[PDB]
Amino acid sequence: MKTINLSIFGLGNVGLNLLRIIRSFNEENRLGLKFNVVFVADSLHSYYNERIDIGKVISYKEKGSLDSLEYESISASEALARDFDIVVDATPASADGKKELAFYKETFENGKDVVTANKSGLANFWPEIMEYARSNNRRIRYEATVAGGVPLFSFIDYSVLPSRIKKFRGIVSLTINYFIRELANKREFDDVLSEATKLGIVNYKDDLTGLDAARKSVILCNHLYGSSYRLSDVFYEGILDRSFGKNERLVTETGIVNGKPSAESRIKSLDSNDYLLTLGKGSLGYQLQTDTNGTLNVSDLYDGPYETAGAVMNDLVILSM
Amino acid sequence: MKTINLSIFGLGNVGLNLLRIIRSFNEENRLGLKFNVVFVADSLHSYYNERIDIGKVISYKEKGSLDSLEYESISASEALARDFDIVVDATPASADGKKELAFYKETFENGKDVVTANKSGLANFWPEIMEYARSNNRRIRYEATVAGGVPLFSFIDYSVLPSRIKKFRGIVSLTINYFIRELANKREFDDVLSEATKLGIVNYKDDLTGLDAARKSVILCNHLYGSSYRLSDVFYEGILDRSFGKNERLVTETGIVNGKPSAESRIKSLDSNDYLLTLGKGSLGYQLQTDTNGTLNVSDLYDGPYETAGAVMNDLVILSM
Ligand SMILES: NC(=O)c1ccc[n+]([C@@H]2O[C@H](COP(=O)([O-])OP(=O)(O)OC[C@H]3O[C@@H](n4cnc5c(N)ncnc54)[C@H](O)[C@@H]3O)[C@@H](O)[C@H]2O)c1
Ligand SMILES: NC(=O)c1ccc[n+]([C@@H]2O[C@H](COP(=O)([O-])OP(=O)(O)OC[C@H]3O[C@@H](n4cnc5c(N)ncnc54)[C@H](O)[C@@H]3O)[C@@H](O)[C@H]2O)c1
Repeated sequence: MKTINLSIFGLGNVGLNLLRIIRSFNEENRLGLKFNVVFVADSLHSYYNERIDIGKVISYKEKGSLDSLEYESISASEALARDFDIVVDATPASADGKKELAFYKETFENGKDVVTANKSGLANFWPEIMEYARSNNRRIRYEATVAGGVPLFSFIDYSVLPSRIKKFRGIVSLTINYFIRELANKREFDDVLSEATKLGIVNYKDDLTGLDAARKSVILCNHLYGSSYRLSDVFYEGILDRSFGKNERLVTETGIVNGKPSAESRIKSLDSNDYLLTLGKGSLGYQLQTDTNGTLNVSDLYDGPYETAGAVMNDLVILSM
Repeated sequence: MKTINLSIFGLGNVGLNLLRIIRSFNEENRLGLKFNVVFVADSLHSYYNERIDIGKVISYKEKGSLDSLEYESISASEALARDFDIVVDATPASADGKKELAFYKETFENGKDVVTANKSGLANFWPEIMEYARSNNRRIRYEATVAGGVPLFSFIDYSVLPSRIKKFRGIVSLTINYFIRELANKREFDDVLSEATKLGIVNYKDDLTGLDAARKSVILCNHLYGSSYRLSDVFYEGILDRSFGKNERLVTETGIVNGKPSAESRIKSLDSNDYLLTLGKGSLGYQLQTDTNGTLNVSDLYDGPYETAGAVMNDLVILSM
C-alpha cells in the first residue's frame, strides 16, 4: 500500500540476498509496505528502470549474465538524480572512506536517504557524513556495519530508550577471533591460515591487525555517546609471536571513561564464566550494561550474509514505516 | 521540550521505581521529552494535581506517609476524565481480568493510551481490549507483562521487522523454575518452600501450577501471530510427586504448528548445550528464531522491579516519541 523506491549499489553476498529478501517481503509482509527497485549497480553494470524486475536481476546475476539486460545504463551520479527514496550501499569498503563520503554527500544533496552495510565512510568521516545529512535534512542507518544481522543499533534506539549510561562489550570481529581460538588449540599460524584460505574463511591484514574491529568501534562509540571520533581516537591491536589461552578473545569495548567516550579492541583472557566466552566461532554477540534497563546479553547463532541483508532490510523498514 | 502527562496507578515495587526513573529521566534525557505526573493512586490514596511533586510522593511513600498529602482526592473514573496523555497500570493482577478490562475501556473512551505491567486483562480479554483500543483510536503497550525488563515486544516490533515466521522459546516464569532447579538439587518440596518464604522468593499457586507462564504465553502468542487467544487456548503444566533432572526447565514456546498459532509451557529436559540452560536462576531470556534475521538469543543477568519499571518507561518513550 505504501511504495518505497530504492537504488541498490552492490549485488554481492549482501546485495544479492537483499534482492531476494525484498522479493519475499513484498509478497508476504503485514506492514502495508512495498519496496520497488529502480536501479541496481555492480562493478560491471549500472541499470535503471522505473520498475526493475528483481527476479530477473537475481536470476541473471546467479547465471553470471547481467550482460544480457536491456535496461537504461546511467552513471551512479545520474542515478542519484532520478526520482527514488533510499540508496542502499552494499559496495566494497574503501581503505580511506573518501569514496563513501562523496557518495553519501551526493545522495543527500539529491534528497535521498542512505542505508549502508559498508563501514568505511562512517569509520573515517562520521562528522562529515552527519553534517551533510543534517544540512540536507536526510537520514542514514547502518545496522549491518557492526555485528552483522544481530540487532544492535535498532536495539539501542528502540529497546533501551530510558537508559543514559550505556557501556558495551562484544565479539564483533569474527575472523581474528577465529585465528586466536585456533591458535589456542596449539596450531601453527601458517597451518591455520592455509586451511582458512581453502575454507574461504579469509588479503587478511585488516582483520588480523584488529583494524576491522577498530572501524566498527568508531561507529559504535559515536552512535552510543554522540562523539565524532575517527580511527585515530580508538585503540586496537591484533595478532600479527606468542601462544594464546583458551579464554582469550579480541573484545571490543566502549564506555565513558574519565568523562570521555572511550573505545578499545583488545586481546583479553576472559573469566571462565564471561558471557562472551559462550559464543561459538560463527556467533556475534554483546553485553550491553545500562543504568535503567539492566545488563542485556544479545547474540545470534551463526553469522552470515543473508542475516546481514536482513539487518539492511530492518533499517529500510524503520526509515519507511 | 515536549511534555507528556501521566496518571500512575500503583506505587509498589514497579510503580515506585517508575516514579524514581521518571525523575532521573526528566533531569537527564537527550530525547527532548519531559514526563509530568498529574495523578497517583495506590490502594489507600488517589491524588490529583496539575503537577504532582514526584520527589514528594516518593519520599512520603518511602516513609509510609502519603496520609500527609494535600492534593485533590478524586476517584479513578474522575481521574480518567481529567486532561492527560497516558495511564500506567502498575496495579495487582486480578484473577479474571475483568477489572483491567473495564479500566482500559474507560481509559480509551476518555481518549488516553495505556501502558501496563499488569498481565491480567490481556491474558483474559485480549480481543476486547484491542477492540476498545481500535474503536477509540488509542494504543496500549505491555513490555513489562512478559520477561520483565528484557526487551521483547520492542525487540519484535523494531529489530526484526522483516521476518515473517518467528518462533519463540524462553524462560519467562522464574519462581516455578527456581523450585524445579532446587528440587533437582535433591531437596524436599517443603524445605524449598519454607526457605523461599523466609527469603521473600514466593499464595504461590499461580506460579507453581504454571498458570503465570500460561498468562504470559497468551500475550506473547497474540502479539506474535495476531491470534485472539485467551487462557483456554494455550497449554500449561506445573509441579504441584517425582524427582527432577538438572536439565529440566518450564519452557514457554510459541510458534505456528499445523498452520495454527500454538503456545505451550512445559517441563522439559533440555539438551546440555541449549541456550536456555545457561541462564541463572534470576535471569529471564529467550531464543527467537526468525526467517530473515536469524536466531537471536536475548537475556538479562538479574531480573528485578527497577528494570521492569525501566521496560514500562521504554513503552512510555515509544508512545511519545
Ligand atoms: N555478511 C557480510 O558479508 C557483511 C557483513 C557486514 C558488512 N558487510 C559489508 O557489506 C559490503 C558488501 O559486502 P559483500 O560481502 O556483499 O561484498 P561482495 O564483494 O560480495 O560484493 C560487493 C559488490 O559490490 C559491487 N561493486 C564493486 N564496485 C562497485 C561500484 N563502483 N558500484 C556499484 N557496485 C560495485 C561488486 O561487483 C559486488 O557486486 C562491504 O562493504 C562489507 O564490508 C558484509
Ligand atoms: N518486577 C515485578 O515486580 C513485576 C514484573 C512484571 C510484572 N509485574 C506486574 O506489575 C504489577 C505491579 O507489581 P508490583 O510488584 O509493583 O506489585 P506491588 O504489590 O508491589 O504493588 C501494587 C501497587 O498497586 C496498588 N494498588 C492496589 N489496589 C489498587 C487500586 N485499586 N488502585 C490503584 N492502586 C492500587 C498497591 O497499593 C501497590 O501500591 C502487577 O500486576 C505485577 O504482576 C511486576
